[PDB]
Amino acid sequence: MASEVLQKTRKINKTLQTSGGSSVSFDLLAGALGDVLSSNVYVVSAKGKVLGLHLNDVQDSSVIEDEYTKQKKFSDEYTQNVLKIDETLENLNGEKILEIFPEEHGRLQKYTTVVPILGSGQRLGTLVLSRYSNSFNDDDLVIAEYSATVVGLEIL
Amino acid sequence: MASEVLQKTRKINKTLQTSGGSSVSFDLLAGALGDVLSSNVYVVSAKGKVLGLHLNDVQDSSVIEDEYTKQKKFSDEYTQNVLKIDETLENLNGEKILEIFPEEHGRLQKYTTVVPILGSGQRLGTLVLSRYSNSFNDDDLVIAEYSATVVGLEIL
Amino acid sequence: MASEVLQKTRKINKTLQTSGGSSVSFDLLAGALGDVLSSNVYVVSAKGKVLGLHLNDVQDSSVIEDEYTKQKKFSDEYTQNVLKIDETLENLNGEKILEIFPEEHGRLQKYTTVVPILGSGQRLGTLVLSRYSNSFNDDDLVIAEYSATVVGLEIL
Amino acid sequence: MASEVLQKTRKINKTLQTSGGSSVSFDLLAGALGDVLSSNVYVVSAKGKVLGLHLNDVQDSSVIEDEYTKQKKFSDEYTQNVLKIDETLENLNGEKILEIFPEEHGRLQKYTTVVPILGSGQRLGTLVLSRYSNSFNDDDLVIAEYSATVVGLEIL
Amino acid sequence: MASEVLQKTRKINKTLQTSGGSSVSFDLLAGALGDVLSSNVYVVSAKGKVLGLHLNDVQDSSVIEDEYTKQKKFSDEYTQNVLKIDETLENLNGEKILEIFPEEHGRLQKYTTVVPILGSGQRLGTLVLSRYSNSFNDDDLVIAEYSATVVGLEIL
Amino acid sequence: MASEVLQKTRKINKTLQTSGGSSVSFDLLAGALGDVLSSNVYVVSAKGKVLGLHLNDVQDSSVIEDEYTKQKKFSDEYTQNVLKIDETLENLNGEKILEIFPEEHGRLQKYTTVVPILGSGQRLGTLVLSRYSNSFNDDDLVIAEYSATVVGLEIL
Ligand SMILES: CC[C@H](C)[C@H](N)C(=O)O
Ligand SMILES: CC[C@H](C)[C@H](N)C(=O)O
Ligand SMILES: CC[C@H](C)[C@H](N)C(=O)O
Ligand SMILES: CC[C@H](C)[C@H](N)C(=O)O
Ligand SMILES: CC[C@H](C)[C@H](N)C(=O)O
Ligand SMILES: CC[C@H](C)[C@H](N)C(=O)O
Repeated sequence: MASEVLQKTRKINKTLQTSGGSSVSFDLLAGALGDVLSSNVYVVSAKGKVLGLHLNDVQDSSVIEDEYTKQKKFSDEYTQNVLKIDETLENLNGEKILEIFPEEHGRLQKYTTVVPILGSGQRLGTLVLSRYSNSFNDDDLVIAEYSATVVGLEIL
Repeated sequence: MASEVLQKTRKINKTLQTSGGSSVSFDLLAGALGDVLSSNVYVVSAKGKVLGLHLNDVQDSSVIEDEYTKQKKFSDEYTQNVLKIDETLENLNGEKILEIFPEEHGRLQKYTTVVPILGSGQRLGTLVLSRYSNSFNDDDLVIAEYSATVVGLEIL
Repeated sequence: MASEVLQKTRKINKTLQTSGGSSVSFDLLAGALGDVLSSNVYVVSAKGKVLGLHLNDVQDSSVIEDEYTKQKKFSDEYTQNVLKIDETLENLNGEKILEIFPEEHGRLQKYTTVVPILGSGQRLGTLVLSRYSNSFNDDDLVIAEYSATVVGLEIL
Repeated sequence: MASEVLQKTRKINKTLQTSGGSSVSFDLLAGALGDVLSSNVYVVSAKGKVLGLHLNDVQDSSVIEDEYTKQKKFSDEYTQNVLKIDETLENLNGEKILEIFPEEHGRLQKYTTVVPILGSGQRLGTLVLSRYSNSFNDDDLVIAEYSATVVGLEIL
Repeated sequence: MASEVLQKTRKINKTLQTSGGSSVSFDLLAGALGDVLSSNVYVVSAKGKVLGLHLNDVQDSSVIEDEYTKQKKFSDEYTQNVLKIDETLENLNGEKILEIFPEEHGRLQKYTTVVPILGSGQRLGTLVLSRYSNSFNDDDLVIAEYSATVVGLEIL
Repeated sequence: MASEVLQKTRKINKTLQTSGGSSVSFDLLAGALGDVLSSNVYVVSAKGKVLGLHLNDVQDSSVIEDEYTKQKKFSDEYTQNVLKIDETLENLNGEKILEIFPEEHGRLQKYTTVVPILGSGQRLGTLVLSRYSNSFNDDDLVIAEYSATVVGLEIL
């Protein structure tokens, strides 16, 4: 059996070899968006990694922690489904939400907008915004779309 | 009075011009370290921002949220105090803790280690580790000092 | 006296040793702004360098050529005056224009908006937009200010 | 219909999602070469975009502005034709020119040199030099080829 | 025939076009490792380039020079064989060395450790450590593995 | 006293915290230059470190290994003295060599050229080229100077 200090080194190095210990985080942008829009905000990489998060409604989170790697992500199905949206999809509600996010069966009154994140004309991730009561308008789409473009510039 | 959309744009742009809306996070590394050392782990930039966090003992957290900017940080006092430590300070306990972390009245019954984070021989931050019951030993310090070294490689 | 090839090599290398002989250009963004706002657009570094330019009204250009590099720039007075402006100045018209841009003598019926370009809370340049006939509104400011912010992210 | 502000935002974002709205200008280098060679100098990406320009003879420019982006470029013909040259071609004069540059109809007395720009063993671009009266010699080629090689270094 | 200056310019440029005339080196890390492990240390890219080297025992080096690129490297068979090793291989000694390194016939008394270098869960290279007399222990492995991991962070 | 594993980790980390363990080598450019010019070539940072080396005449190397690190450098006297040269110094020979390189007493028949390496208006290092029998001519200087400028661009 490897010595304890070598086993622990190996666990740290697996974490490193996977990620660089270091992740880019758009939590500050997601929070500002969340505040202005009173919304759950997810900044999701194309591979499904949650790079930024703000929860207005903590009970409604679709974030899952990878049991093995501890990395915050969307499910495999959620990850794939958002990539099928190639232009902004606004005000998804109520049963139509299940076409894209099948596990939303208590949350179908919500308005959800999905914004592709593109950098150098490539699909790099997705911005997901969702709230109760009030549909998003075009002013909200301005903010959402330029924020997504900014993420794209920072991940590119 | 500015239109609602211009007011919200200006909020987003304050977040962006400040941070971008981006940050480097060391939560995965802090989690692995916290796991293998059974410790509270804080990766704290030179200016006090908490870039990586793991809480083994959640009630003992010394993180505060900035009112105005929203960021996780140490207090000015804590921020300045950890910069006075220029080499690894291991197993700070019980009343000596108060020199560095004065708000520790109830937890002088812990072992706390402070490790400078250096990159290109410049002080970029500080790694703080704290736990109950067992003092840190030299194997623990190997893990902690190489981890701090890695953080410094990734901020630099 | 050095051979002609060596003299010419030396001149080229002076250019390379200074700059590379490379700069960053925002002409693509300045063109897109200029199109959507029907304006003359200048992206000006803090030191006075015109990094992006679009002319809707070619006759009204304030661009001058640096004697010793042919680099496009603002005059020293224009350069220093725009740095004194620390927030968006919208719809500068007609004679107040002269407080900032003193050589605007047959162009005072123009509307000019001046947007600081900030990155990481630092002043890195300025965006200047000018057009005839129609004042800028708050929607125009949204576009101007988020474009200025993007420049700040790309220079930073 | 999307609101005006949203449509303009979307135009700005297409520019950014594309290019960012940023380029890298070899105008400085082109100018230095243009000066020492008394030449029109074109630094042209593999895809035809004019990244640097100096005009000793302004009437003779082959630059066109893209109808949409307004980006300076060579025609599709000129762009594809320069990629047919895999080694330096010096002193193209006046009937061999029609094979590569067909719309040089009155400029057949000119001496034109085409130098591939190579970097990390890929063809990244082409440097085009042209002047009247004086053929280019091997000293000129030294200057031109190292300059092309440095562009190759700075795109790569 | 090209003038001599041109021909020599073209040789230099072929090196600059290829590599720049630059590599990333890990000699300083290899030297620190070789000192605290009294070992020959090889930092080897997956393609076989020797990026870092320290020789405690100069006569035993396996480094060869590529005739064309000039780069230090391992032989094709050494290169391919270390890539088959997917976990740390500790204390290769005796005849078994020959399964991995077939040219070690005068040197079978040595102990060799082979550590994969991984970066973002991809195989980027290999760390090779070798010495006489003393087997490597677990503390040696800690140092070797975290050093390998840091190479991976720096090549990634 | 700290455990052996901790003391060795601390040595490794001093190397890392310092440089990364990483550095940039100009060995490939130095080899290309020492081949075209049949010369010893040293690419030397402003602080004296040998970044690139080629030896046509191995016995005449002025490289020393740092007593502690073993890092390759010039002596402090050589390091100081090259920075007193602000323009190319060509064909330093025979007793004058000693004003700059005082330890050259068996090597006074050589021709040595010293080229400042400049990048973004700063003195970054020095290129030193040395050979028996033939003085350097202006063509040699072209190659040296442009190669120095390229090192400048790559360190900068
Ligand atoms: C990603 C699906 C939705 C938006 C999420 N469950 C929420 O309501 O926040
Ligand atoms: C930062 C001071 C100490 C470490 C902290 N309160 C803890 O026990 O986690
Ligand atoms: C810089 C001053 C103004 C904006 C400029 N002359 C123009 O009208 O385009
Ligand atoms: C690109 C073709 C030639 C070179 C160009 N029209 C010139 O004379 O400048
Ligand atoms: C790569 C094989 C071994 C390790 C090498 N010959 C040495 O003894 O250093
Ligand atoms: C740096 C001094 C001289 C150049 C060196 N000893 C050589 O002959 O290579």
